[PDB]
Amino acid sequence: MNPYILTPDLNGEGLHIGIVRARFNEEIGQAQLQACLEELGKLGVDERDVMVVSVPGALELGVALARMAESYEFDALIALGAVIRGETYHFEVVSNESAAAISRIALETGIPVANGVLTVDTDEQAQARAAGKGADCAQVAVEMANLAAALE
Amino acid sequence: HMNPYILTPDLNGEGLHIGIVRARFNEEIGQAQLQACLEELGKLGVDERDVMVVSVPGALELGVALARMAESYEFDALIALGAVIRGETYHFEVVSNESAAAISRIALETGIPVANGVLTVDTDEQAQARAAGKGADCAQVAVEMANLAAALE
Amino acid sequence: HMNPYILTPDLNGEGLHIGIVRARFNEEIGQAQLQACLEELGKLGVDERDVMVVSVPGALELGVALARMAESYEFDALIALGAVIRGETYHFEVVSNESAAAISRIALETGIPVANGVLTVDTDEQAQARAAGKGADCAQVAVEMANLAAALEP
Amino acid sequence: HMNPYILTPDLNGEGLHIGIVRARFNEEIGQAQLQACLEELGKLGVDERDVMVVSVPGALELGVALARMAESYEFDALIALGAVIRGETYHFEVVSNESAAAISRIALETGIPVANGVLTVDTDEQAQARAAGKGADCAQVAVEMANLAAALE
Amino acid sequence: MNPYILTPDLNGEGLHIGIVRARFNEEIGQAQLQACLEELGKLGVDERDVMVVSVPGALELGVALARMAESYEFDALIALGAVIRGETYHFEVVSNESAAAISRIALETGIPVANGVLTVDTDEQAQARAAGKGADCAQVAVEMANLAAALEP
Amino acid sequence: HMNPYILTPDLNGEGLHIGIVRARFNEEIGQAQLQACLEELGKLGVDERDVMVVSVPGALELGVALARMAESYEFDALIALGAVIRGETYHFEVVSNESAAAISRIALETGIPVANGVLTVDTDEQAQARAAGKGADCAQVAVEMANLAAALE
Amino acid sequence: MNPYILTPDLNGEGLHIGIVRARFNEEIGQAQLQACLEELGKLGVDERDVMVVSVPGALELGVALARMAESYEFDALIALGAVIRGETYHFEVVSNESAAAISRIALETGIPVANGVLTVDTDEQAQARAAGKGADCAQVAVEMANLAAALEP
Amino acid sequence: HMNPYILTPDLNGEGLHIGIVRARFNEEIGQAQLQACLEELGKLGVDERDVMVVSVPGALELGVALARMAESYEFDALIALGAVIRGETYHFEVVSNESAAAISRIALETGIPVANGVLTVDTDEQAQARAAGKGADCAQVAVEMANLAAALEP
Amino acid sequence: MNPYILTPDLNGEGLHIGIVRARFNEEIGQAQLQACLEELGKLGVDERDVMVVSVPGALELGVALARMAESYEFDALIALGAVIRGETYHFEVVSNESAAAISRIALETGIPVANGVLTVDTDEQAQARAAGKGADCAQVAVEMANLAAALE
Amino acid sequence: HMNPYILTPDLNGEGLHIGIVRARFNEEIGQAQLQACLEELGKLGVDERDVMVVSVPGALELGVALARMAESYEFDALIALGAVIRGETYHFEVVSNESAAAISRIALETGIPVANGVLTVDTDEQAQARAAGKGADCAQVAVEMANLAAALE
Ligand SMILES: O=Nc1c(NC[C@H](O)[C@H](O)[C@H](O)CO)[nH]c(=O)[nH]c1=O
Ligand SMILES: O=Nc1c(NC[C@H](O)[C@H](O)[C@H](O)CO)[nH]c(=O)[nH]c1=O
Ligand SMILES: O=Nc1c(NC[C@H](O)[C@H](O)[C@H](O)CO)[nH]c(=O)[nH]c1=O
Ligand SMILES: O=Nc1c(NC[C@H](O)[C@H](O)[C@H](O)CO)[nH]c(=O)[nH]c1=O
Ligand SMILES: O=Nc1c(NC[C@H](O)[C@H](O)[C@H](O)CO)[nH]c(=O)[nH]c1=O
Ligand SMILES: O=Nc1c(NC[C@H](O)[C@H](O)[C@H](O)CO)[nH]c(=O)[nH]c1=O
Ligand SMILES: O=Nc1c(NC[C@H](O)[C@H](O)[C@H](O)CO)[nH]c(=O)[nH]c1=O
Ligand SMILES: O=Nc1c(NC[C@H](O)[C@H](O)[C@H](O)CO)[nH]c(=O)[nH]c1=O
Ligand SMILES: O=Nc1c(NC[C@H](O)[C@H](O)[C@H](O)CO)[nH]c(=O)[nH]c1=O
Ligand SMILES: O=Nc1c(NC[C@H](O)[C@H](O)[C@H](O)CO)[nH]c(=O)[nH]c1=O
Ligand SMILES: [Cl-]
Ligand SMILES: [Cl-]
Ligand SMILES: [Cl-]
Ligand SMILES: [Cl-]
Ligand SMILES: [Cl-]
Ligand SMILES: [Cl-]
Ligand SMILES: [Cl-]
Ligand SMILES: [Cl-]
Ligand SMILES: [Cl-]
Ligand SMILES: [Cl-]
Ligand SMILES: [Cl-]
Ligand SMILES: [Cl-]
Ligand SMILES: [Cl-]
Ligand SMILES: [Cl-]
Ligand SMILES: [Cl-]
Ligand SMILES: [Cl-]
Ligand SMILES: [Cl-]
Ligand SMILES: [Cl-]
Ligand SMILES: [Cl-]
Ligand SMILES: [Cl-]
Ligand SMILES: [Cl-]
Ligand SMILES: [Cl-]
Ligand SMILES: [Cl-]
Ligand SMILES: [Cl-]
Ligand SMILES: [Cl-]
Ligand SMILES: [Cl-]
Ligand SMILES: [Cl-]
Ligand SMILES: [Cl-]
Ligand SMILES: [Cl-]
Ligand SMILES: [Cl-]
Ligand SMILES: [Cl-]
Ligand SMILES: [Cl-]
Ligand SMILES: [Cl-]
Ligand SMILES: [Cl-]
Ligand SMILES: [Cl-]
Ligand SMILES: [Cl-]
Repeated sequence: MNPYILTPDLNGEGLHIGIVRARFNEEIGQAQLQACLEELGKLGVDERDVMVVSVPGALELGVALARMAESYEFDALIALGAVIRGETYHFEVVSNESAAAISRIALETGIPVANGVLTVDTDEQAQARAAGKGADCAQVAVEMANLAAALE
Repeated sequence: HMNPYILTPDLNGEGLHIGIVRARFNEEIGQAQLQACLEELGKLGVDERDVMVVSVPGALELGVALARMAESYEFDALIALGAVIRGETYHFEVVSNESAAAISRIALETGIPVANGVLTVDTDEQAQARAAGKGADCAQVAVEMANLAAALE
Repeated sequence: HMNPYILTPDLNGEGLHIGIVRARFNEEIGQAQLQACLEELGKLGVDERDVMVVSVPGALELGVALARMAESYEFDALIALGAVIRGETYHFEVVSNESAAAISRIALETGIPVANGVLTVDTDEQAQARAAGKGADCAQVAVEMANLAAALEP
Repeated sequence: HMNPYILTPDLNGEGLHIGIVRARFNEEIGQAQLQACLEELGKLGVDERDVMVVSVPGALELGVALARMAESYEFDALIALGAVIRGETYHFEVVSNESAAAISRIALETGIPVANGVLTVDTDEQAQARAAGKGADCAQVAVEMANLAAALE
Repeated sequence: MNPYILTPDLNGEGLHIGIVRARFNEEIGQAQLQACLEELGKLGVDERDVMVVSVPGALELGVALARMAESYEFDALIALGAVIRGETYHFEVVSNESAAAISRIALETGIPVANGVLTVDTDEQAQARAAGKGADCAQVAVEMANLAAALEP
Repeated sequence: HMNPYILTPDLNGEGLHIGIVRARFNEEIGQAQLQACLEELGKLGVDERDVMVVSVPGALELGVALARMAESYEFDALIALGAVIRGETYHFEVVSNESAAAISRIALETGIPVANGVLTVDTDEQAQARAAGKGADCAQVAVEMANLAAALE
Repeated sequence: MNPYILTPDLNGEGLHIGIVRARFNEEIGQAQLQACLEELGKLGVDERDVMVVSVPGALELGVALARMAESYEFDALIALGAVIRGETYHFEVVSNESAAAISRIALETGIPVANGVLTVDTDEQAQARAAGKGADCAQVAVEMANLAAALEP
Repeated sequence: HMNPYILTPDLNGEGLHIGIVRARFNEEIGQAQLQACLEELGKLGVDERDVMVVSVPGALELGVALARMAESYEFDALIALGAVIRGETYHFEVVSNESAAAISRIALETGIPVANGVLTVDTDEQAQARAAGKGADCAQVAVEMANLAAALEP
Repeated sequence: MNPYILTPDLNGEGLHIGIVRARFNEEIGQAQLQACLEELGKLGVDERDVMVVSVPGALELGVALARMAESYEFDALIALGAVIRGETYHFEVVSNESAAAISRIALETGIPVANGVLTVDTDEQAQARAAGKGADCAQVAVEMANLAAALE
Repeated sequence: HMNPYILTPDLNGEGLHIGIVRARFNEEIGQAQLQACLEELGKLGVDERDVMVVSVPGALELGVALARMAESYEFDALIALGAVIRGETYHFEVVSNESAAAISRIALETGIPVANGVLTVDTDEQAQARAAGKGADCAQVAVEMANLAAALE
């Protein structure tokens, strides 16, 4: 059985990307954004075609991402930030709701939203993953933007 | 090097209209949160004539109250205050989960940012230690996100 | 000094119409909750001719019953009663989670406040210790939130 | 004392139309549930010519099947049967959670009561001990909630 | 009691199937896809009626499956991939959200979506389940496509 | 192939001296265990005049009583009976852990085998289902290990 | 089968009891001690044969009980106090170590030690159990002192 | 560069005397473990005339049996076999913890190495997947540690 | 019923106290020791009668405390330090074993050992508790030293 | 101000004799630990002619080996190296707990300090990240505690 397999497309030329960065544990999101923007340029995304906004924390990602997607000016969005466990169930609540809103936005608007929100126990874990997750989200935004076009 | 447009955060509260719903379970906690919240709003330049404060019995009632205030579209941003403090039963998880989920749902479905200032902690001492800080935080979240929602409309 | 408008809570039940859905699983518990609830509503000034009480097998059936009562808009506020008591399986988590989630959803989507009086406890004794208190609590939540919904309605 | 109107439960199945979706994973369990369920329905007065039974591979497929049967509005109430038995992985939580959540969502959005008869247990023995009881329970739930939904319309 | 029992139908002739393969832990999804396609052919599905696309990870399944389903080019969909626990709560988040989106799409569009995303602690667990889960999802997609047809007015 | 000496288990109770300490917390359970235990001992050939039965308030008191009976060396093997049923607190873990650990320590330090028949369950129903079986099991364990300890001396 | 059954003996006349009361959450241990002493008197224990000492917390019970037991001035000992969960794993550590030491002392010295240390999540749980646990420990100390005598050559 | 004395592992079983205690709960598992164990010992050069095998009802009885065999000092090393498979209760934790603790204690207090081949798993399939491997592993542990105890004995 | 109740005695005059401080998360044990020594002086303990030693981490407390107790030069010992959860089960192992050894030493030698080893999830929790636990352990060492005398 | 005698840590390894037992399960990990450990010992001044290194199959075998080396009293301090990496079963807890407990018991009962360098981690990546550091740490622990044991003898 040899069906049609759509080959992934990582060509960023012409894409419009939005990025919302939660600033809680700011050093983490900044490292993610530096890696993220850098990778987007590598993929061919124009610097003039990227908007970056920031919010206080991960629970504010939903409302900001929702607007940018509902504008339909963007082929794909990226959510950045870090939830680091402290002393309370607040970690579970934030991790759960921020990810759930990122899922909901992509389903209801058709705009892919790369989920680059870390959910980790320690500062060191977030530092170890920051740059990697940032560049990954750049590749997710580009690829899924192109995949959404093929399916419209 | 990549130099895109970065929208600078705007913490100017002049002219903003804020609604606040305070869950009263563990009342000393929410009262401290509201005292810190109102004070910080003033520091940010929000007029006291432009702030409405209502209260509900507990965190599970935040959803229905916040839903009305948002759907009226009289408010640029909302704030939820309160404290879920673990006792002896899975009720702690249920309340923490559902109140936070409704705060999330309201912001997404109406476009009105809702700062989530409901604590979810194991002990009274944890709630006391975080009350004032979380109140002031919610002041800066409401103001900042109110401006961001306008800038993206 | 910042002094905003503070809407004062209103616990006057005169004229309110309240619906109550009582899950019958662990029936002794819900019956005790309902006895405390009705008594407190009367104390708050709710007319007994303005209270409707229905019952369902268990907490997972509360969603559909409450959903109908709210969508009729005959009620100013609703109350959910019952008890999920942990046994031997993850069924406890499932029931606790889903019944509370439906109570939340109904209030959000219809604007009708729904007091959540469904206990989620490990033992019969915990449910007995909490039954009457939670019942009266739900009475005060229904009255207060019914009035708050009025104050915020166009 | 306070004496309001108490709607007494009605377990008369005469004339009701019932749909049943049986998940077949751990087939011995769902089959045993269905035997108890159909028997109880008959005892309650439900006509066999007014009952439809379909089956799906597992509990995660219950949502889509139940969604159609409810949206057809040929049925006064539906019943979901099956068993999620913990193995070695978080897959147990995933299936338990989603199947139950979908059963909830269908009942809320269509008004058709859906009895949740999907067991969520750690061992085969737990499922066997609960099969027949849960089947008959779901029969009584479908009838009662079908009549209650009628009384509120 | 002998009611109407709709018999399962595993005839894939004429069915149109979409497959979204998450590539995180790529060896797993590849083994799932080989097993899946092989089983579909065994059931009589034409290769000219199957589309396969891939996404980086399980959190991208939602948006991809959503478009394919809303196009109504497909009688049923299949999600493949593997979430393997590492060091952080990210495992729970991904397992939870990917499964919830697969559930949501099937409910809101009526298109069955076979959930073939593994949620396991170790690579060895994923390797042991890969092929089996791929073929299972083939049988689920075919069966549910036929069940959806039987229930479409 | 490799064929070593395999000591075959010996379940002949003739002539053995058995001690039994019955914890009385959740008395219905331990009483039911003891009825099954004494019966099985008789079936195995143990003389009733060679069995001693004592009882203590709860599982945490088993250690000191069993310690004396073993240190007297009047008994070839001992049996501990009782039931720890989870309630509302970490007390369940504490009792389960210490009673079992003491049963282990006594057998190691004195050489007298101690059958552990203390259930550690979440619910009364679990204890009831396991009572008789665990009683007879402990009877077979006492006899077998008594004979094995003799064979090694 | 009718074996020799040593009947429990709750006659406290002539028994010598030592009591070590941990003072952390002092209200709890005080209520336990009032209930405990009252019950001992009811059982016939002379007040001139009871010694009560106190330590700061449950981790100091071990060394105090150890000395009193090794003196062999006491027929049985009683440990009172309460570990109430706060914000950290310290709760498990204290509950675990205090109970393990109470177990170890009784095994190594032969002196029964009633474990009356509560291990609970909340102050309310400790208050609800305090008096009951105090009286229970009285009955355990008396009964086990008599049982130890019956088993002493 | 630091080069100390490294004692090389010694897997020669010639002349060793091995004892094996097999818990029979979930009997198919322990039987499979023992088949793999005996086979590997033979491969390592252990004489079958120098191996003793006894069995106990369950893992909680391993302590007392192993204790006697070690205290006799007829054995250079011992092996514990069996499987604790989680069911419905905390009994799984208790048995897993106590059987391993006794295996540790016996080796520490007597100097006789005791290979721990008691599985502690959630499902029958996990135990089947691990049975033979763990059996052969325990054979190599018994031989190797028997020789290491000799190299460190006065 | 009015039995003999031994009244607690917090008079430190003449007592000999040993202190073993685990240095992992050093700032914590130092704050504990500053509060601890200060309280001992308040209770009447001679500065010339206190020995303070330190070990790398909490798992080394057992062997050091064991020697000092087996010398029988000390009326009571104090263990200080902090186990702060990171990313692994190492937290449970260290918390469990360090506390278990502190219990074992006191039982087998008769020398009370105040357990001042924190077992917490975050640096902030340890900072909040350091001084309190230090002074508490001083009062535990004094009181239990005096209690051991009455029972010899 | 209180100025007592503070014994200064002594990290001078000249003349010390160290034994090392390396568990070989996940061999790459223990090998890296030993490479870092030996190097740091040299930095501290320990003669290579005064170090013995042996290896065992896994962490559960560390106890019996370490016990001999300590009881010979040829060594001023010991070091245990290895890695317990969680897989699919409660075996991870058992091994982590028992090996650490034996390392503790040996040091207490023989007086020979034993640095515990056995990792207990969820993933291979965690073990790799900590190997070299933990090896060097154990070098400084062995040296420092060897000197402390002498100073207190
Ligand atoms: O608390 N920890 C975190 C956090 N809290 C703030 C939260 O997102 C929100 O801003 C407030 O609740 C106000 O709405 N936000 C994060 O992004 N990461 C964390 O680790
Ligand atoms: O119970 N604990 C809490 C709580 N329970 C009440 C609940 O929110 C609701 O008011 C009732 O169930 C009635 O609907 N509400 C809180 O805000 N914090 C708590 O800590
Ligand atoms: O099982 N325990 C409980 C329970 N089970 C039944 C469930 O709510 C429902 O009736 C069935 O799933 C049928 O749909 N219902 C409760 O209210 N409390 C419990 O403690
Ligand atoms: O795995 N265990 C179970 C299960 N898995 C299959 C799942 O429901 C679904 O059919 C597949 O993911 C395909 O979409 N389904 C059950 O009903 N019970 C179980 O115990
Ligand atoms: O990290 N582990 C996994 C994972 N992470 C990536 C995630 O799904 C998503 O693609 C990114 O967050 C970008 O949005 N995705 C998986 O499918 N399986 C895993 O095991
Ligand atoms: O509490 N639950 C239980 C229990 N508590 C009492 C305990 O064993 C002891 O008797 C007291 O602490 C007095 O020393 N004892 C049991 O055998 N089973 C239980 O389920
Ligand atoms: O912290 N909580 C508790 C506690 N801490 C003190 C501890 O027992 C000990 O006295 C000190 O660590 C000094 O050695 N002691 C208790 O009896 N109950 C608690 O609930
Ligand atoms: O129950 N499960 C198991 C078990 N129970 C019996 C126990 O070891 C002992 O025989 C009795 O307590 C009698 O003393 N024994 C095992 O080896 N594996 C199990 O999985
Ligand atoms: O790792 N975390 C901690 C820790 N690790 C080191 C350990 O005590 C010991 O020194 C080594 O295992 C070497 O023997 N020690 C602490 O006192 N607190 C911690 O939080
Ligand atoms: O299984 N995982 C591990 C392990 N198992 C083997 C065990 O220590 C012992 O050798 C056998 O049970 C035989 O006695 N040993 C380790 O050092 N690390 C692991 O991660
Ligand atoms: Cl790619
Ligand atoms: Cl926090
Ligand atoms: Cl990484
Ligand atoms: Cl800012
Ligand atoms: Cl509570
Ligand atoms: Cl809304
Ligand atoms: Cl939206
Ligand atoms: Cl803080
Ligand atoms: Cl009020
Ligand atoms: Cl159950
Ligand atoms: Cl209460
Ligand atoms: Cl009925
Ligand atoms: Cl599984
Ligand atoms: Cl929704
Ligand atoms: Cl609805
Ligand atoms: Cl049952
Ligand atoms: Cl089939
Ligand atoms: Cl729907
Ligand atoms: Cl047999
Ligand atoms: Cl309890
Ligand atoms: Cl011991
Ligand atoms: Cl021994
Ligand atoms: Cl059973
Ligand atoms: Cl009695
Ligand atoms: Cl003993
Ligand atoms: Cl080898
Ligand atoms: Cl079980
Ligand atoms: Cl394997
Ligand atoms: Cl005091
Ligand atoms: Cl760590
Ligand atoms: Cl504090
Ligand atoms: Cl140093
Ligand atoms: Cl494993
Ligand atoms: Cl030893
Ligand atoms: Cl010692
Ligand atoms: Cl690190």
